[PDB]
Amino acid sequence: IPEYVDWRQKGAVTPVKNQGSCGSCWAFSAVVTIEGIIKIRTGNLNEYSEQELLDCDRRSYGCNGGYPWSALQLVAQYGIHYRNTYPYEGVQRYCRSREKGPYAAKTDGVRQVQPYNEGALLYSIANQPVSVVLEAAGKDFQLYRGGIFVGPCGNKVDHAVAAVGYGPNYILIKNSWGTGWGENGYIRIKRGTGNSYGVCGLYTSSFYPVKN
Repeated sequence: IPEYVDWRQKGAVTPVKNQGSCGSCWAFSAVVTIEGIIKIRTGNLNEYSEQELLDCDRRSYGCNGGYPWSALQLVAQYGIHYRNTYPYEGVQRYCRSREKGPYAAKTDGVRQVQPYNEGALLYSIANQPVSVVLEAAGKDFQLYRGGIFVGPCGNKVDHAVAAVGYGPNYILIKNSWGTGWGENGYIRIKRGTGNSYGVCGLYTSSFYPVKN
Protein backbone atom coordinates (compact mmCIF):
# COMPACT_ATOMS: atom_id res chain seq x y z
CA ILE A 1 0.00 0.00 0.00
CA PRO A 2 1.13 3.61 -0.70
CA GLU A 3 2.62 5.95 1.88
CA TYR A 4 -0.27 8.38 1.28
CA VAL A 5 -4.00 7.65 1.04
CA ASP A 6 -6.81 10.23 0.85
CA TRP A 7 -10.12 9.00 -0.56
CA ARG A 8 -11.23 12.58 -1.05
CA GLN A 9 -8.74 13.03 -3.86
CA LYS A 10 -10.40 10.06 -5.54
CA GLY A 11 -13.69 11.88 -5.00
CA ALA A 12 -15.01 9.12 -2.74
CA VAL A 13 -15.92 11.41 0.15
CA THR A 14 -18.98 13.65 0.50
CA PRO A 15 -18.93 16.95 2.43
CA VAL A 16 -18.52 16.91 6.22
CA LYS A 17 -21.84 16.74 8.05
CA ASN A 18 -23.00 17.89 11.49
CA GLN A 19 -24.85 15.33 13.61
CA GLY A 20 -26.02 18.12 15.88
CA SER A 21 -27.37 17.01 19.24
CA CYS A 22 -27.68 13.29 18.53
CA GLY A 23 -25.82 10.17 19.43
CA SER A 24 -26.01 9.14 15.78
CA CYS A 25 -22.26 9.12 15.16
CA TRP A 26 -22.38 5.39 14.48
CA ALA A 27 -24.84 6.28 11.71
CA PHE A 28 -22.78 9.05 10.17
CA SER A 29 -19.73 6.80 10.38
CA ALA A 30 -21.42 3.90 8.61
CA VAL A 31 -22.98 6.09 5.97
CA VAL A 32 -19.52 7.33 5.05
CA THR A 33 -18.08 3.89 4.41
CA ILE A 34 -21.14 3.31 2.20
CA GLU A 35 -20.88 6.49 0.13
CA GLY A 36 -17.27 5.60 -0.54
CA ILE A 37 -17.56 1.94 -1.39
CA ILE A 38 -20.32 2.88 -3.81
CA LYS A 39 -18.02 5.43 -5.43
CA ILE A 40 -15.24 2.87 -5.75
CA ARG A 41 -17.51 0.40 -7.52
CA THR A 42 -19.93 2.60 -9.41
CA GLY A 43 -17.88 5.72 -9.96
CA ASN A 44 -20.69 7.91 -8.70
CA LEU A 45 -20.38 9.76 -5.41
CA ASN A 46 -23.74 9.73 -3.61
CA GLU A 47 -24.95 10.75 -0.15
CA TYR A 48 -27.02 8.25 1.76
CA SER A 49 -29.59 8.74 4.51
CA GLU A 50 -28.02 8.54 7.97
CA GLN A 51 -31.50 9.36 9.25
CA GLU A 52 -32.63 6.05 7.79
CA LEU A 53 -30.12 4.16 9.90
CA LEU A 54 -30.89 6.35 12.88
CA ASP A 55 -34.59 5.47 12.85
CA CYS A 56 -34.40 1.93 11.59
CA ASP A 57 -31.43 0.36 13.40
CA ARG A 58 -33.17 -1.55 16.16
CA ARG A 59 -29.96 -2.89 17.64
CA SER A 60 -28.73 0.67 18.13
CA TYR A 61 -30.34 3.33 20.34
CA GLY A 62 -31.36 6.07 17.95
CA CYS A 63 -30.02 9.37 19.23
CA ASN A 64 -28.74 7.75 22.35
CA GLY A 65 -25.90 5.80 20.76
CA GLY A 66 -25.52 2.91 18.34
CA TYR A 67 -23.16 0.65 16.42
CA PRO A 68 -21.68 1.17 12.96
CA TRP A 69 -21.53 -2.56 12.31
CA SER A 70 -25.24 -3.25 12.93
CA ALA A 71 -26.02 -0.27 10.73
CA LEU A 72 -23.84 -1.67 7.98
CA GLN A 73 -25.48 -5.06 8.52
CA LEU A 74 -28.82 -3.31 7.87
CA VAL A 75 -27.50 -1.98 4.58
CA ALA A 76 -26.38 -5.44 3.48
CA GLN A 77 -29.76 -7.03 4.27
CA TYR A 78 -31.93 -4.28 2.75
CA GLY A 79 -30.11 -1.23 1.42
CA ILE A 80 -30.18 2.51 1.95
CA HIS A 81 -31.89 5.60 0.52
CA TYR A 82 -30.48 8.85 -0.76
CA ARG A 83 -29.78 11.48 1.85
CA ASN A 84 -32.09 13.96 0.18
CA THR A 85 -34.75 11.22 0.08
CA TYR A 86 -34.52 10.78 3.84
CA PRO A 87 -33.04 14.13 5.10
CA TYR A 88 -31.28 14.25 8.44
CA GLU A 89 -33.42 15.61 11.28
CA GLY A 90 -31.00 15.45 14.19
CA VAL A 91 -33.66 13.46 16.06
CA GLN A 92 -34.96 9.87 16.05
CA ARG A 93 -38.40 9.26 14.54
CA TYR A 94 -40.06 5.99 13.50
CA CYS A 95 -38.55 4.12 10.58
CA ARG A 96 -40.00 5.66 7.44
CA SER A 97 -38.05 3.40 5.12
CA ARG A 98 -41.18 2.05 3.37
CA GLU A 99 -42.55 5.51 2.57
CA LYS A 100 -39.71 6.24 0.16
CA GLY A 101 -39.62 3.46 -2.39
CA PRO A 102 -36.67 1.20 -3.33
CA TYR A 103 -33.19 1.62 -1.84
CA ALA A 104 -30.80 3.81 -3.82
CA ALA A 105 -28.07 1.28 -3.08
CA LYS A 106 -27.31 -1.95 -1.27
CA THR A 107 -24.25 -3.78 -0.11
CA ASP A 108 -23.36 -7.45 0.04
CA GLY A 109 -21.92 -7.74 3.53
CA VAL A 110 -19.91 -6.26 6.38
CA ARG A 111 -16.48 -7.15 7.68
CA GLN A 112 -14.51 -6.21 10.77
CA VAL A 113 -10.80 -5.41 10.23
CA GLN A 114 -8.41 -7.14 12.66
CA PRO A 115 -8.69 -5.10 15.90
CA TYR A 116 -5.60 -3.79 17.66
CA ASN A 117 -3.54 -3.88 14.52
CA GLU A 118 -2.42 -0.68 12.86
CA GLY A 119 -1.29 -2.44 9.66
CA ALA A 120 -4.52 -4.35 9.17
CA LEU A 121 -6.46 -1.09 9.59
CA LEU A 122 -4.10 0.78 7.27
CA TYR A 123 -4.43 -2.01 4.74
CA SER A 124 -8.23 -1.72 4.77
CA ILE A 125 -8.23 2.05 4.50
CA ALA A 126 -5.96 1.70 1.49
CA ASN A 127 -8.79 -0.23 -0.16
CA GLN A 128 -11.76 1.84 0.99
CA PRO A 129 -12.93 4.37 3.58
CA VAL A 130 -13.27 2.46 6.83
CA SER A 131 -15.49 3.00 9.86
CA VAL A 132 -13.66 3.33 13.16
CA VAL A 133 -14.23 4.32 16.77
CA LEU A 134 -12.26 6.39 19.30
CA GLU A 135 -12.42 8.31 22.59
CA ALA A 136 -13.93 11.74 21.91
CA ALA A 137 -14.91 12.66 25.47
CA GLY A 138 -11.75 14.67 26.06
CA LYS A 139 -10.99 18.36 26.28
CA ASP A 140 -8.05 17.70 23.95
CA PHE A 141 -10.00 15.86 21.25
CA GLN A 142 -12.92 18.23 21.73
CA LEU A 143 -10.91 21.40 21.17
CA TYR A 144 -8.67 20.02 18.37
CA ARG A 145 -7.84 22.77 15.86
CA GLY A 146 -5.40 21.12 13.48
CA GLY A 147 -2.13 19.24 13.08
CA ILE A 148 -1.32 15.65 13.96
CA PHE A 149 -3.33 14.81 17.06
CA VAL A 150 -1.41 12.82 19.68
CA GLY A 151 -3.72 13.37 22.66
CA PRO A 152 -3.68 13.03 25.63
CA CYS A 153 -6.17 10.27 24.88
CA GLY A 154 -7.77 7.30 26.58
CA ASN A 155 -9.01 4.02 25.07
CA LYS A 156 -12.57 4.54 26.34
CA VAL A 157 -13.94 4.67 22.79
CA ASP A 158 -17.29 6.44 22.60
CA HIS A 159 -17.34 7.95 19.13
CA ALA A 160 -17.71 6.48 15.66
CA VAL A 161 -16.03 8.23 12.77
CA ALA A 162 -14.74 7.43 9.31
CA ALA A 163 -11.11 6.77 8.29
CA VAL A 164 -10.72 8.08 4.74
CA GLY A 165 -6.96 7.89 4.45
CA TYR A 166 -3.59 8.02 6.10
CA GLY A 167 -0.05 9.34 5.93
CA PRO A 168 3.30 8.18 7.32
CA ASN A 169 2.51 9.69 10.74
CA TYR A 170 -1.26 9.72 10.87
CA ILE A 171 -4.65 8.46 9.80
CA LEU A 172 -6.99 10.90 8.10
CA ILE A 173 -10.37 10.80 9.88
CA LYS A 174 -13.66 12.40 8.87
CA ASN A 175 -15.63 13.51 11.92
CA SER A 176 -19.33 14.45 11.90
CA TRP A 177 -19.06 17.60 14.02
CA GLY A 178 -19.44 20.08 11.21
CA THR A 179 -16.71 21.78 9.19
CA GLY A 180 -16.01 24.13 12.05
CA TRP A 181 -14.20 21.43 14.02
CA GLY A 182 -10.58 20.41 13.50
CA GLU A 183 -9.23 20.69 9.97
CA ASN A 184 -12.44 21.65 8.18
CA GLY A 185 -14.29 18.83 9.90
CA TYR A 186 -11.30 16.49 9.65
CA ILE A 187 -8.66 15.28 12.06
CA ARG A 188 -5.32 13.56 11.56
CA ILE A 189 -4.53 11.34 14.52
CA LYS A 190 -0.98 10.02 14.91
CA ARG A 191 -0.10 6.42 14.09
CA GLY A 192 2.77 4.05 14.75
CA THR A 193 3.23 4.52 18.48
CA GLY A 194 3.39 0.87 19.46
CA ASN A 195 0.18 1.07 21.47
CA SER A 196 -2.18 -1.77 20.47
CA TYR A 197 -5.29 0.32 21.22
CA GLY A 198 -3.90 3.05 18.99
CA VAL A 199 -4.08 6.74 19.91
CA CYS A 200 -7.56 7.28 21.45
CA GLY A 201 -8.39 3.59 21.03
CA LEU A 202 -8.60 4.09 17.26
CA TYR A 203 -7.84 0.36 16.63
CA THR A 204 -10.63 -1.02 18.86
CA SER A 205 -13.55 -1.68 16.50
CA SER A 206 -13.17 -1.10 12.76
CA PHE A 207 -15.72 -2.10 10.16
CA TYR A 208 -16.28 -1.65 6.48
CA PRO A 209 -18.94 -2.59 3.93
CA VAL A 210 -18.42 -5.24 1.21
CA LYS A 211 -19.87 -4.37 -2.24
CA ASN A 212 -19.33 -6.37 -5.43
